[PDB]
Amino acid sequence: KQVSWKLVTEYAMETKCDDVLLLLGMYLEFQYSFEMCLKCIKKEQPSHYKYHEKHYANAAIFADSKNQKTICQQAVDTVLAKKRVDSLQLTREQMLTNRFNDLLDRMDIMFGSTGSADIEEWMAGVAWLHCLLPKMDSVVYDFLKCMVYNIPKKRYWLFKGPIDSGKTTLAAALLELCGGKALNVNLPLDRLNFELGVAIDQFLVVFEDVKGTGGESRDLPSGQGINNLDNLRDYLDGSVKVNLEKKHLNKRTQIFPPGIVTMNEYSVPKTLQARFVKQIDFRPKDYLKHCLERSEFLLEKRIIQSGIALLLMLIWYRPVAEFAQSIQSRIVEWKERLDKEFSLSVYQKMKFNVAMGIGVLD
Amino acid sequence: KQVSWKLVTEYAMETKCDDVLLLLGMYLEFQYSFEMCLKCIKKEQPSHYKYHEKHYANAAIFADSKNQKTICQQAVDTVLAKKRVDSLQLTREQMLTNRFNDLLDRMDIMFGSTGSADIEEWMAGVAWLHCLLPKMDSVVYDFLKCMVYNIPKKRYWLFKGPIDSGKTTLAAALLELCGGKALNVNLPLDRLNFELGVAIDQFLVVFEDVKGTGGESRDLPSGQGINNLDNLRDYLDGSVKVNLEKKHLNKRTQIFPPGIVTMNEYSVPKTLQARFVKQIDFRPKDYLKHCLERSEFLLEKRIIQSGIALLLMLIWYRPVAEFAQSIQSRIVEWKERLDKEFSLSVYQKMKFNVAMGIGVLD
Amino acid sequence: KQVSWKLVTEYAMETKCDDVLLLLGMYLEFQYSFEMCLKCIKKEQPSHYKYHEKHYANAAIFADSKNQKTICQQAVDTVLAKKRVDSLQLTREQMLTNRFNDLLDRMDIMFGSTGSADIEEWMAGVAWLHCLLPKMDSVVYDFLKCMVYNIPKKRYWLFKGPIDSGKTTLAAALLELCGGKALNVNLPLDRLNFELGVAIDQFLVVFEDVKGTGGESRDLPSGQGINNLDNLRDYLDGSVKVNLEKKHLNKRTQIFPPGIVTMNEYSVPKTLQARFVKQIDFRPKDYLKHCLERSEFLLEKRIIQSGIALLLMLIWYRPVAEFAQSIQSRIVEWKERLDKEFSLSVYQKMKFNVAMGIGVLD
Amino acid sequence: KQVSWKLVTEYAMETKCDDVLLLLGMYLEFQYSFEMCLKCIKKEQPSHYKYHEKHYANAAIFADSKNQKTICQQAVDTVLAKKRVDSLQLTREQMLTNRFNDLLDRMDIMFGSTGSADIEEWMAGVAWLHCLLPKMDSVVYDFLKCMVYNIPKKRYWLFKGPIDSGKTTLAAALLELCGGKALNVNLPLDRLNFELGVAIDQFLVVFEDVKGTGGESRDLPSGQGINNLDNLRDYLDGSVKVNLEKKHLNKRTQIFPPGIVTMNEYSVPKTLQARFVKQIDFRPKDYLKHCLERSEFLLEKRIIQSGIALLLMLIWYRPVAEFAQSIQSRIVEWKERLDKEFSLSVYQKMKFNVAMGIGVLD
Amino acid sequence: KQVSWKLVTEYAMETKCDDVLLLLGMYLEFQYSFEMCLKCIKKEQPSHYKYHEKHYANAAIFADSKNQKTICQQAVDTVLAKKRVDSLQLTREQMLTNRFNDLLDRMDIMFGSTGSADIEEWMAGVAWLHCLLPKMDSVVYDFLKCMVYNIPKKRYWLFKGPIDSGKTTLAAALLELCGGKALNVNLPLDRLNFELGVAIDQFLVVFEDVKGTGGESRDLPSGQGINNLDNLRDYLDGSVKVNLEKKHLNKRTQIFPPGIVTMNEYSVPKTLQARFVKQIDFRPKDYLKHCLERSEFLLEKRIIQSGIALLLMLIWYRPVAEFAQSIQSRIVEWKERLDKEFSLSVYQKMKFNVAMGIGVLD
DNA sequence: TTTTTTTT
Ligand SMILES: Nc1ncnc2c1ncn2[C@@H]1O[C@H](COP(=O)(O)OP(=O)(O)OP(=O)(O)O)[C@@H](O)[C@H]1O
Ligand SMILES: Nc1ncnc2c1ncn2[C@@H]1O[C@H](COP(=O)(O)OP(=O)(O)OP(=O)(O)O)[C@@H](O)[C@H]1O
Ligand SMILES: Nc1ncnc2c1ncn2[C@@H]1O[C@H](COP(=O)(O)OP(=O)(O)OP(=O)(O)O)[C@@H](O)[C@H]1O
Ligand SMILES: Nc1ncnc2c1ncn2[C@@H]1O[C@H](COP(=O)(O)OP(=O)(O)OP(=O)(O)O)[C@@H](O)[C@H]1O
Ligand SMILES: Nc1ncnc2c1ncn2[C@@H]1O[C@H](COP(=O)(O)OP(=O)(O)OP(=O)(O)O)[C@@H](O)[C@H]1O
Repeated sequence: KQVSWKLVTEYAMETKCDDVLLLLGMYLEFQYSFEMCLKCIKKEQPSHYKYHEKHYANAAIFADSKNQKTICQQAVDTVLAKKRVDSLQLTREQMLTNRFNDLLDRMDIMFGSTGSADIEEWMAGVAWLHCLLPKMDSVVYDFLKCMVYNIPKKRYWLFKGPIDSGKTTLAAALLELCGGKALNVNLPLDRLNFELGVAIDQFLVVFEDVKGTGGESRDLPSGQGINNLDNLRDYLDGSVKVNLEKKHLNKRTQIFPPGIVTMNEYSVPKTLQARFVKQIDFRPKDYLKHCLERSEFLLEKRIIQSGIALLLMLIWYRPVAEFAQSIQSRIVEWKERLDKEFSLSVYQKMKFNVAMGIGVLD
Repeated sequence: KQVSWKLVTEYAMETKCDDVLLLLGMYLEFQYSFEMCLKCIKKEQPSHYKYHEKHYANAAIFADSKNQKTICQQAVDTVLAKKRVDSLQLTREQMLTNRFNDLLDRMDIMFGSTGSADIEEWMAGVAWLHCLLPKMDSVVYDFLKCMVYNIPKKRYWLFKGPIDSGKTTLAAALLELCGGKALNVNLPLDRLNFELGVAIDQFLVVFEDVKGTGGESRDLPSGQGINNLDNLRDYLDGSVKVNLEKKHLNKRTQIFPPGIVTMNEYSVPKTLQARFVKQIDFRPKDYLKHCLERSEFLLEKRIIQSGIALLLMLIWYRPVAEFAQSIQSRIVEWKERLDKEFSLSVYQKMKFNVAMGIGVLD
Repeated sequence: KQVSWKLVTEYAMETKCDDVLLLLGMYLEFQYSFEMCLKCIKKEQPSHYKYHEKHYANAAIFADSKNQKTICQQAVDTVLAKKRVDSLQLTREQMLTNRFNDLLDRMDIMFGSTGSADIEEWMAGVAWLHCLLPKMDSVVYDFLKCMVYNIPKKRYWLFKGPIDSGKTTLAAALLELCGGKALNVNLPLDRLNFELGVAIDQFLVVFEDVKGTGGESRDLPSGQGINNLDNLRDYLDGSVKVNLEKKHLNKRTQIFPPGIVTMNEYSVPKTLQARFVKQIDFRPKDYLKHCLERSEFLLEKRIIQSGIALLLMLIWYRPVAEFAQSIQSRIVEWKERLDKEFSLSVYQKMKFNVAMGIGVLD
Repeated sequence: KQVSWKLVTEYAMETKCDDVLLLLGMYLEFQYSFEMCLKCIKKEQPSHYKYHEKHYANAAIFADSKNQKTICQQAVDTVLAKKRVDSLQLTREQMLTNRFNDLLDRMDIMFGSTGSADIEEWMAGVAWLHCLLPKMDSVVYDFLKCMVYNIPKKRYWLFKGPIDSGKTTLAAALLELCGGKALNVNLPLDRLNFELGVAIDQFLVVFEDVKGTGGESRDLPSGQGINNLDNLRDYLDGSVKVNLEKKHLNKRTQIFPPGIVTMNEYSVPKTLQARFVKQIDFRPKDYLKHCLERSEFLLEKRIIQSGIALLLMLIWYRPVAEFAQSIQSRIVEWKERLDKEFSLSVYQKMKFNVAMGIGVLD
Repeated sequence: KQVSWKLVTEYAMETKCDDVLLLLGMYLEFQYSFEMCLKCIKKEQPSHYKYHEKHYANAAIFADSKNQKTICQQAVDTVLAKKRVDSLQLTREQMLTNRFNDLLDRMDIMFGSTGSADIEEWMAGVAWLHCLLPKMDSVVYDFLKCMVYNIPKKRYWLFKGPIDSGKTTLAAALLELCGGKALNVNLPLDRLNFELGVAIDQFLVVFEDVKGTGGESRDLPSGQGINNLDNLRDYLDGSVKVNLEKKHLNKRTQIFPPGIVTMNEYSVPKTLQARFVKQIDFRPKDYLKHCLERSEFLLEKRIIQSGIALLLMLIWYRPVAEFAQSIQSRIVEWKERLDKEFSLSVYQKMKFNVAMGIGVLD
């Protein structure tokens, strides 16, 4: 009798494993009897204990195969092919739908029976989120939908604001919920051609603060950014496809993704200003600085800039109807838990602790 | 009959051998009758003499095969696969506990009946090391915990200061203890691709005497070191995953390992300086040299570079409860052996001899 | 009937051959009847005529095979594996002891019945080198010890002197004796990657006339030498492992071997001066030149730059007890043969002639 | 029935062919019925017409093979393997002897009945060459001895003179005589890596028209050559092996060949001047020009470039004793043939014509 | 039943195809029923309709093969092998004779019954070209012989004159007639290396439009080319071999091919002037311009660009004895066609019209 | 796939 290549391929699909070594390693673990399997008994890892008993007979024969890496290479191809199909076929909303469902799986397990971070800390995370600026959940929801629609011109917001104003901290966090990258335009125009290639295939993008050419009138350093960006008419508009470039590599073309421009409190051409839907001046805030100094568990469990923290803020504020239609069930199922475990008073109290800069958990 | 690839792969696992040439050479030694094997008789290498009798029959049949490198390739991939599975599943504490078991097994041999090392010399090494900086064991205990907790923007400590001030000496001992990697960045910005590629699946990394720009007024030549350092601060923050390269293999994404950086008293952008929890500056002391000059077996046997010396130091200084739980059995067993073999007065004799700059053994 | 891959592998072990083309070429020669083999009758190459009769029967079947390069590849891998195993398990003293046995075997051939070398001419070379510096044989013993002990950051010797000072000549003989490699560093800082990759598993290295800067004041055209080397301080220090690269191969990690650097009298950053444990200064001396002019067979046979000549010097000058215990047997036979073949008065007649700058022989 | 790979290997060996495509295309020609082969019947190519009839039957079966390029690859390997065996085992004298045997075979064809060459035209070339420098044939003999002996730091000859003075003409003939390669060092310092790679296994090399810097007073266009070349001083000296590189290939290690440097009349750094064992001035002369204008069949047939011309000069001038012992038999036969063809008066008449600047013939 | 690899190789040989994909695609088309094949019925492409009926049976089995690309590779190799045999063995006269046969085959189609060309319009082309220079037909015949004999120094021709005076038109037709490549030497000196790499194995080269320096007074834009050419003396004189490079390939060594240089009226150094056999002056002539206006089917169909036009000019003007002896039989048949198709009065009326600057046809 | 080319 012989290895079923089919069963190996199922496991790769189910785990969504797409590293051949990782697939090989884990599947070999099943070769011992599941009947006594201590990893199963300890319930350490679902990717093991959910599967061992089913795969056991096949894994034994797999361990005797002389061909093992070849089996795994085909299985990894299957998962990569699946991704490339979906990546071409599906809508931006379907794509965001799936990423929500993915992060809602981390929501599921992180506070599952292992509880390996206390959900309450993430409530305090939500508190130090929603303090930041007016209606912060709605400002998120608005900018999120703006980026899903990817409507031409209506695509770029201007995060003005000085040093440590938090703009980078927030925009970086949002890319967990979506994926993307940040960019540089202060490096001179000969380099810029290659800098632009970093935007390729990004679901979202962001820009570094312009060291704007005029900013040293404000004593804000003047790299090439302002005149560079003011000249890049289409890229912001996303009206048509454009070419993009990388070292040692050929050109490619697509519509240039939507995004964010951050800056310090720079001077700007009215033409470049006309490229933006919004401008906001972020600022450091005197409660918030001391509150973080007093609330550092939010940094320790890596809460603050997690998409999971944005996801909770979103789940807490936003109506079920505002979410991806089928996932709305899962949204109810978490509105259940979050409002079950946490009163509005502790939530309000936590926000009031920020409202006085005292440490959030109290 | 035919080769058991299974028996080959077991040896590769139990040696934890992960080089295909090394494995091939090793296994071919077993083709002779262990009945006369001089290496067995000499008890020359455990990786041989423990296994020769068991594998002899299979090695004879292996010696005739025409597939020999292919057999070894599959066996090596099994070992790499095991590492990759541990890499993602284990806690950083669990990793460290494994690492310590490996070192303890080696010490069991080194000071065993084979006994090629004598612990008095290594204890003199401990004395020299604990003399090198105040409360050395305690500063080590801090670094270990910091490295296990892996707190972002706090993942790195920097050593500054003149040559021959021991920063390398200490880095070497810690790196052996942790099983990290050294890395270089004083290099073409592009070629960092595979260099950082080595950071795949490592607990810890070290960057050596990396070059500032300016300070050549003090005979410190400018170089790409500090450029590449103050660039890549995300790798020092560690809040961010990076995709890492190897030849003829996929790129793989992970959080970059935490680490140590070292320099002489170069220039350093404050933007980079922000990343380091401790930034300690190392400077020479001469009585150490006079001791070394009189104690040169310390350097000749590289004792003061070994992580083994640090582990001996931690056994001597730290409470049993400060160790990870499972090994505390072995900790106690070694504390017995140390405190049995050495009075404190012997350790005093050593340590004042060190401080006095006289030969430690006396 | 079929090819024995085993017999091929033995021949590669026997010859220590490790180029697949050289292996293939030489094994093919055995296809003709050794009974008639003109090369055997000439007794021209030992690696042929020792083996032809044994391998003839298998070579006839190899000559028909369709796999030939594959059979040779496996054999070369077996030899390379043996090197890897030895490199990881021998003491440096055993490695050197093996190297000396190989040279002694060549000497047995050279001065054997085939006797192509004249031991008088070779001993004249010993007199010339023993004259080149004070206490020459003592200096060689010091260097050997230093390379065997391999004390970290006490690992490199610097040779300085004007052109035709003889520093290259001395370095060449030492390099043959220990079997290192020479390397160039007066080079662009990128391709150093594959250049230094040659040092993998080598016992010793030499860097040549390494170009400094500001040298035109002394008519030394400046270059990248000193610039590059004061980067690689760790490679000199040998305090930690480093990663070495080859084409189509992933990096190998190991300590970088000890060695020698040669220098016309450029400037030196003391960051670099710190790492040479010793420097020797060389001077042109015209009477040696007159001797060479009258004694051209020294150069034509390259005698004065062969490690064979250094070995003969050591046999003449050093106690038998200084040699590693096993070869002391062979050493005694060569001491006897030398004392038989030369009176001291003949050697004194030579050293006198060398001092006079007359042709060595009279 | 099946293809004899052995017969293909024989054909490759006998034709000394080492291009897989040329070997393939050649062997395929034999598949047509030998008895009609117009290439045979017109006696156009010895590499065809000697072999077609022998190889015919196997060529027909080879034409049907599904495996054709694999068969050719194996055959080409054995030809390459033989070259490497020879490179490591022949004396430099034997190499030159073999090279001479090959040219002498070509001369048997050129002046055969099938031979198109006019021996009188080729002998006219020798007259022109013997005029180009004093004691021309003695100079050739001295150069040959120098190349055979390959004495370190006494290995390189420098040619200089005005443009149109004869220098590359003479270099070309020596290079065809000995075999070797020309190289251009007036380059950026990076691609020197692959440029110098060409020297692998070569006997001679020639550096072509190395450019100095300054001396544009003498209308000399400046370039990298001299300053660049002075960095490679050890490649000239040849005291020690060096490492050489080809595209997509690992570094080879060997001693860098001896050879010739050509330039117009720049000045030379005496670090490099010291390395030239001999220097030859070339000067324009009117009678050579006027003779050559009236003797253009010399140029039209490339006579004065070609190694056959230098070989003919040596056969005329040098004693039989000076040739390596085995070729003395063929040398004697060629001497008889030449003396039978040309009286001394005819040769002296030619020389007098050249001196008079009339066309060589009369 | 089996695929015949032989029948594929015959098709590849007969089509002279040497792209695997082009070979593959065309063979697959034959799998459909030849008897109704629409492409056959249209007589659309000779590479198809001549062959479909023959290969149909094998194409059907080929369509089921699992080895398809492997079969094609071996076939394409056979075509490439034929080219290298030819390149190394044919005389330059035979090369040209082959090239003419290819053009004559295309003309048989073009002016066939299926032939879409009009022999009258193509003869109008010849009338215009014969007016472009005095003695045009003799000038071509001289150029061809100069290329065939390839006599050193006597190798290169210079085309000179104002912009829009036809020089590149004539170069292009000659380049099509002989086969060859254009090259641009106006580059900086570094990239010239890969540029000249294009010349490998070519028959002719054209140096397009080399820019001088100065003559900006005459509005001529300056550039490197003239200086670069003056630095390539040996490539032009073609007396000795040179090394040539391609991307990702090792160098090859050959005589650099003969060719043409073209320029506007820059000043030419005498060093460069001496390199050229012949200079041809091109001048604008209004009557050609007004003729082209009223005869633009010449331009539209690219008639005056084509080597096919020049071949017709040779056939009309040259005696049959001037052609290579084998093709003289075809030449007579084409002369016979042309004599039947045009009286001299018809042709001379066209020449008169061109001299009037009137449209060619009346 | 890298290496080489590109990049610089
Ligand atoms: N309101 C705030 N007041 C003070 N500190 C803050 C505030 N918000 C965030 N921070 C802290 O400051 C860090 C830096 O913030 P961030 O980089 O996002 O600011 P920035 O405005 O984009 O800065 P810069 O203009 O200097 O690039 C944050 O990661 C957080 O630790
Ligand atoms: N504080 C010290 N006092 C005296 N000797 C020291 C001291 N620290 C190190 N050494 C000696 O200096 C030599 C090198 O030590 P080490 O490489 O660790 O220093 P370093 O400061 O890291 O040097 P570098 O800057 O060259 O890397 C060793 O011989 C070591 O014993
Ligand atoms: N001390 C000496 N006195 C005189 N002649 C010497 C001396 N040493 C070497 N020679 C001569 O100089 C030649 C070259 O010697 P060597 O290459 O070893 O010198 P070097 O100083 O290392 O030179 P370089 O800097 O050119 O590499 C020797 O072959 C010998 O002919
Ligand atoms: N000594 C000479 N006197 C006169 N004419 C010469 C002389 N030597 C060569 N010639 C002519 O000069 C032509 C070019 O010679 P050669 O190819 O050796 O050129 P070069 O300028 O001397 O060398 P290079 O190009 O290497 O600098 C010869 O083909 C011949 O026509
Ligand atoms: N002798 C001529 N007299 C007038 N017009 C001409 C002549 N030769 C060419 N033409 C016109 O010039 C146009 C371009 O010709 P062509 O491209 O050969 O010119 P060129 O001067 O050789 O160009 P370039 O130097 O830019 O490559 C032709 O299409 C035709 O219209």
